[PDB]
Parts: sequence; structure tokens; C-alpha cells
Amino acid sequence: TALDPTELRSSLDKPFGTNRVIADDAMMADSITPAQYRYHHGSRVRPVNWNNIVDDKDLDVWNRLIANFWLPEKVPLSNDIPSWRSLTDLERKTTTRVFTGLTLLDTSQATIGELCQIEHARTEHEQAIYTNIAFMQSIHARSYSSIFSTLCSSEEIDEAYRWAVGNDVLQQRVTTVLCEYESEDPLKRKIAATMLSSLLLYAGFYLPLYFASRGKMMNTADMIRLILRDKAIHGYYSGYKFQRGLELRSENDKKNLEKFTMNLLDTLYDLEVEYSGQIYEGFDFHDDVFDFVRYNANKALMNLGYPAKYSEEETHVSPEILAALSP
Amino acid sequence: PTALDPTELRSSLDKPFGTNRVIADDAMMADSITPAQYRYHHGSRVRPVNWNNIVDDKDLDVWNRLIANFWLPEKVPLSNDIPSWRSLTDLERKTTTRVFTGLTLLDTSQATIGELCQIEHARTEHEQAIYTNIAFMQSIHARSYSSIFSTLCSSEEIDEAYRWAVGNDVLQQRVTTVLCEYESEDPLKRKIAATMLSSLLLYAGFYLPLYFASRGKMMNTADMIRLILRDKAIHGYYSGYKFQRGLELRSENDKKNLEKFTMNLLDTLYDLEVEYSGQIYEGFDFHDDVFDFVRYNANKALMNLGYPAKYSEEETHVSPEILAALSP
Repeated sequence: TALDPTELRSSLDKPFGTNRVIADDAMMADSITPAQYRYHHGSRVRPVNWNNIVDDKDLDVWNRLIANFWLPEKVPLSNDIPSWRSLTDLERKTTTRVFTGLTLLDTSQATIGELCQIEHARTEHEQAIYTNIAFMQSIHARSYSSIFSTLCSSEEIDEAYRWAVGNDVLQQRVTTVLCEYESEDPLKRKIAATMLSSLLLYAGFYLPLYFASRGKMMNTADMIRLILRDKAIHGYYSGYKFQRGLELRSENDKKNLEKFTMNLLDTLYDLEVEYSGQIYEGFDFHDDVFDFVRYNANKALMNLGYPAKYSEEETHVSPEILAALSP
Repeated sequence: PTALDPTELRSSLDKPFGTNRVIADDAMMADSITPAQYRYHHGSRVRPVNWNNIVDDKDLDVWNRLIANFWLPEKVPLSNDIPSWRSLTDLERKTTTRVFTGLTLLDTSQATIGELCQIEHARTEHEQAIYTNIAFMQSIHARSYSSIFSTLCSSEEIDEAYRWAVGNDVLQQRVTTVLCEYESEDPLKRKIAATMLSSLLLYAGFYLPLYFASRGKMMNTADMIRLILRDKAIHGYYSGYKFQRGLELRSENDKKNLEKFTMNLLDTLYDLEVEYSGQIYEGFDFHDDVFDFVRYNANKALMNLGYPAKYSEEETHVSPEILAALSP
């Protein structure tokens, strides 16, 4: 039926009774998580039970992500102020723009991208993990503003955010991902999330890693490595859960999901060349940036269980950038 | 399941953005949107969160306080309550495990959908980030009841309590009543429900560990409960604050609808609390004090939404021992 705006939406459903029983095995098996309720009105909803782990990997990932909790306030970013001032004008402008673009991807993952993975999650503990990951992705996004607050003028921050809104290719990149989060196929959401965490930010992460390899912006680099410590697990876990859902799908669906994955990757790679090629046009490390992009694209594919797409020659990251990845 | 070929990107259905790069003028910035709003505004430009452009100072204050209050159940020495737990009666232990499993169900719901559905129609981008912290901390709350069970309970006791919760019709009616409102397209109905969850629905359960602490029992568990209460008091205040920020931009028609809806939801949830917690606490002499405490917190939920109190001082007189237990 229809509903008056003052009435409760649950009045459209059959009420549960007032019976109390100790649920038997069938009643427990038919119970569902709260995020599934909207598809199954009248089903019984089950609280999370951390003393009944279904996949031991979930407990390990939960414990590790929580133990890695950090805040940008704990990094002495203000000790980068002399280094920041020693950069060129172009270096400072490029940093603010790159980091504002990274903010846009992490904002997207925090506020919808990671959350849209909950309703079709394989386990209730995995659902709780996505709530931690989304909060930490809000921390990642917030931390780029922490950098700007320490180093930048209001005018610099203002122009960088206007540049981001006004950058058509950046808009194409983020909206490409956001559309897949709406997919009716839960595994396409997981593929997109794995791409965000294991690929889409790395052309940007190249810049602070480059600064660190040159001895600059050293404290900022520590924070970037805290972000990377999170994202490496985020992307591994997204891809692991994709593979656990994939093994239950039909052969035809597996073929289509692999084709879709390569279509998504190829589209996002071409967009990265367009976007970061233009951003880095006044820098002589163009070729190394895309070796590094392809290097991380292979990791994203491996996280999904697919073979590497790019060759050793196409993924040869300079040894100074790889050294800057570790503390 | 749509008719788009499964290998195609869903963005292929939309006109792509161009290849222009401009410094967005004020009109372009005003029309930009948060990522969570993109779903029903395809083609709009999406904007990254700017913590150096705070729209509502209250958002920065709430964010900073909630993050400062981060805690984990592993830091509470719950195992020091094992002697106190074993000094209780079997009925007290069974009642506690069941009550906490019912609290787990409400926090599980809020963590995994209830708080997260507040993001898409949030007033500010910083508020959206705050909801991600709140949802995570609600997962911590739900997790923390399992931490209690792992410390105090046998495998059989935990298993039976989860079966009790799934099989408790009234508990199911309570949770699904809230879950249904989170499906409304009216963001303020979502906000009212979240305010009720954080400021009312768990308090008949919280009464029990406060009662034990007032009798000198389960003292370390009480500390953890106070950590949970320290979060929920802000969660409920903030949900109600944001409701009022949205409410003041609504028509007189919608204001009248939302006030009646609020009282309908409260009245329904209250009656269900009487049925649910009245049955659970039937064997205890504090039964009537529980509902003074329920009505006391119902008044706080209403006050958080900006509405007048419903219950009188005589209907909300919580015993001084329970109120003292709320403090360290």
C-alpha cells in the first residue's frame, strides 16, 4: 500500500510477533546481516559475533588495520616548512594540485566507495572491516588538508580546489569509478575498489616519493608511507574478497568479469596518461611515473588474482623511488 | 540487472567530460557536489573534502572530540571482572549476556547501514567524514560486547544468547522498525531514527551494567560501558543537531509532518521497549526504575532533536545510585 508521511515505514510490513524462542539451526541459517535487510523484509537480523569467525583472514585483517591506526596530527609536518620553501614555484603548485586530486579519490572511497561493499559482503566481520577502512580513508583525505594547513597560503589552497573541480580529465577519472560503485554486480564494486586502492593514486604518490629520494619533504613522506601501509592492505583485502566471490560464479560470468577488469584498467590507464602526463609536463621524470603506474597496475591485477599485464621492461621503477617506499 | 553488456563500464552510459582544464569560477564551485551525491547527479563535477574551508565550526569540534576519544576494548582489563561475574546468579549472567547481544544487534545495524546512510544527504562534507568515524566506532561498540563474552562466557552461553536474539520477535520488531526508516528518501527521517538509536534505544540495556556497578560488581565492564556512553552521548547530540539544521530549511508542511512522525516513532519504540525489556527484567526489583531511566533518556532524545520533553519529572526520576554510576 501507500504511506502517509507521518506513518512508520515498517507499518507496510507484516509485524514480527511477541514470541521468544531459542533459534534452531534453520532459523539461524536464514538470519541475515542488517545491511541485507532492505532486500529481505521480514527476515530476522543477526548481531555480529566476533566469537564465531567465518574466515580467519577477517580477524587478521581487522586486527592489523586497527593496530596501524594513525592521525596526521602525530606527524611533524611543520618540519617540512624549510624544505617546502626550497622548492620551485612549479614544484609547490604541482604538489598542491596532485594532492588535491588524491583527496578527491580518497573522499570518494571514504564516503561511498568502501561503504558500497558492505551490503553484499561475504561475512559480517568483513562488513565491520569496511567501516574501519572508510574511516581511515577519511583520515587519508584529511591528511592532505593537514599538509596544506601547514605549508600553504589560503590562495594556494583555494586555487588548487578550483583546479580540481575544473579539471575535466580528473572528473572523468573519479566519475568512472563512482559509476562502478553503483553496479548491480557486487564483484564489479570490489574490482573498482581494488583499482582505487592499488592503482589510481600511485601516479600521485610518485611525487612525494620523488621528493624524498631527493632529500626533500621528508616528514610528508613519512605520512605518505602511513597512507601506503593502509592502502596496501585495503587493496589486498578487496582483491581477496573478490576472488572468494568469483569462485562461486559461472564460467561465463568469470569471462565477462575478466574482460570488464581489463576494460576498466585500460580506460583508467589512458586517463592517467592524460591526467598525470599533463600535470608532470614540466618535469623530466615523465617516463618513470608511468613505469611506476604500470608496476602498481600489475599489483592491482595480482590482488584480483589475474596475471600481470605489463612486462618487466614496462615496469622498471628507478631504484631511488623504490628505496623511498620503505622507511 | 540492467541490459548494459556486462563487459562495459557503467560510465559509458553518460556523456563524458571534455578535455578542458579551468580554474573553476564561483558558479562552477557552487554547482559541484560531494562524491556521495553523484549517484543521482551524473554529469555533475565532484569536489574533494576541504578541511581548510569549514562550513560549520561545530563539525570541526565534533570531529576533533570523537577522534580524541578513540578507544579499543583490548585496553580495558575485563578479565579482572571474572570473580565478580561468577559471584552473580545464573539468571543475572544469562540476562546480561542476552541484553548485551541485543545491544550488539543495534550497534551492528547502526555501524553497517544506520549511520552510513546519513552520508549521502549530509549537510556538509566534513559531516560526511564524521559519519565514517561514528560508524567505525559503532563497530567498535559492537565488537566490545563480544570482547566481554570472550572474557566471561562459555562457548555454549555465547551461542545460546545469539540464538535468543535471532529468535526474539520483539527485538526483531525493534531493530527492523529503525532499519525501515533508514530506507526513507527523506534525510530527516533518517536523522530522527539515528538520534533515537544513539540517545534512547540502548539505555534500558545500559541500565544493567550501571546497576551492577552501583552494587560494586562488574566494575571494569562498567568502565568500558562508560567509554561507549561517552561516544553515544555525542553521537546522539550530533544527529539531533544536524536534524535541526535541516529542519529549519523545511516548509511548515514538512515541519508538521516530521514532528508527528517523531512522536509516532518514539511512541512505537517506547511501547516495544516496555514489551522487550519488561520481559527481560521481570524477575528483578529494579524493573520500574528501568523505565524511569528509559523515559529520562527519551526526553534527552527529544531535546537533542529540538522538541519539548514528553515525560514529567515524576516519570523520569532515576535513582541516585544509577546516576552516580554514569560517572567514573
